[PDB]
Amino acid sequence: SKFSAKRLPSTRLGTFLENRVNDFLRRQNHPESGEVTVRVVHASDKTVEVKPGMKARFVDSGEMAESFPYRTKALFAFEEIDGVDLCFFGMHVQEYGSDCPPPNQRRVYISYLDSVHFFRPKCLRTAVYHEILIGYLEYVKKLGYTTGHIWACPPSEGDDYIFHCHPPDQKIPKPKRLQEWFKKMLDKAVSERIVHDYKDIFKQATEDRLTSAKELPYFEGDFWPNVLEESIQKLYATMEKHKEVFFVIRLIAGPAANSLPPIVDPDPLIPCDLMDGRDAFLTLARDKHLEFSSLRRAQWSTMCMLVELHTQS
Ligand SMILES: CC(C)(COP(=O)(O)OP(=O)(O)OC[C@H]1O[C@@H](n2cnc3c(N)ncnc32)[C@H](O)[C@@H]1OP(=O)(O)O)[C@@H](O)C(=O)NCCC(=O)NCCS
Ligand SMILES: CC(=O)Nc1cccs1
Repeated sequence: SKFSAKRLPSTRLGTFLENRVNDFLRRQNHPESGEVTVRVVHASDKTVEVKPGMKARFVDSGEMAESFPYRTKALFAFEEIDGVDLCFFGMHVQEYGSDCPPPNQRRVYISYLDSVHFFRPKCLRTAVYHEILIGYLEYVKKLGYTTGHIWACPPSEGDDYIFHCHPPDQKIPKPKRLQEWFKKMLDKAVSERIVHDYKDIFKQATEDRLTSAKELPYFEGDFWPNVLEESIQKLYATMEKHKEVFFVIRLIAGPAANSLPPIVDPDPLIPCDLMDGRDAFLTLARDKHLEFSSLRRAQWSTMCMLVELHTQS
C-alpha cells in the first residue's frame, strides 16, 4: 500500500517506542510475531482552564494559575499480520512541561488508552502493551518529566474509548483486574529502574502532606476537577474511596528532580484534526462504519484509518 502504517511520518517518540517493542519481539523469537509500527499522529498545544468554583476560590486570590498549558499527543501501534497492517493499540496523552505552572509542572497524564485484541501471537499481547507503556514512561523520564498519572477505569459495557465496535469476545476487564494489570506494568518498570515508585492518589497526597485542593494536579477531563467543583477534608474522603483507580507514578525523585534543565521535545507539532482527542475518530468510524470487531473488519478499518491519516485535509 502506498498508504501503509510504516509510511506515516516518523517521530522520535514513535521510533523510540517501536524500537523497544520490536527488540522485545526479537528476544522472544516467536514465529507468529510481525513487525510493530508506532506512529504519533497528532500533537497540538492546548490549555486546561480552572473551573468556576476553583477559580473563585484560588485563582482570583492569586493562589493558583488560571489555566495550564499542555501538549496533547495521539499515538497508535500497528502489527503487520499477513503483510497487512492491523491497528491494535491507541493512546492519547497530556504532557505538561517545564514552563507549566505548579501543580502541573513536568507531569504526563494518560487521557485514554484502548486496544483491539488481534495481536499475534496472543501469548505476547499483554507483554507488548506493557512494553509500549513502559517505553512511554522511559521516554518522558529521559526528557525530564518527573511524574506520570494513570486513571484505571475500564469502559462501561458498549462504550468504546478509542476504537469503534470491539470484538464481542474481547472481554472487558473488571476494575480489580485492570488495576492489577497496571501494577504488573509498573512493577516491571520499577525493576528496570524507569519508575522510582508509585502510589495511589490518597497515599500520595498523605505522604505529600497536601492540605489544599490547589495542590492537586489539574488535568483536562480528569475526575478530580469535577469533584472539586461539587465540593464547592470531604475531598480526602473521596480520594480514599476512589484511590485504587488513580496511580501517581514517580519517574525522577529527590534532589535530581529540582536541578533539571528545561524540557526540550525534539518532535514538531502535528496538526491532524481527526486525532485531536478521541471523539473525532469515533465519529468518523461510527459514520463510515469502521468497526474493529473481527480480524478482517479491523484490517479493513485500519486501512481506511490509514488512508484518512495520509490524505487529511
Ligand atoms: C487495557 C487493555 C489494553 C488490557 O488488555 P490485555 O493485556 O489483553 O489484558 P486484559 O486484562 O484485558 O485480558 C487478559 C486476559 O484476562 C481476560 N479477561 C479480561 N477481562 C475479563 C473479565 N471481565 N472476566 C474474565 N476474564 C477477563 C481476557 O480474556 C484475557 O484472557 P486471555 O489472555 O487468557 O485470553 C484492554 O483490556 C483494553 O483495551 N481495555 C479497554 C480500554 C481500557 O480499559 N482502558 C483503561 C485505562 S484508560
Ligand atoms: C489529580 C490526579 O493525580 N489525577 C490523576 C489522574 C490519573 C491518575 S492520578
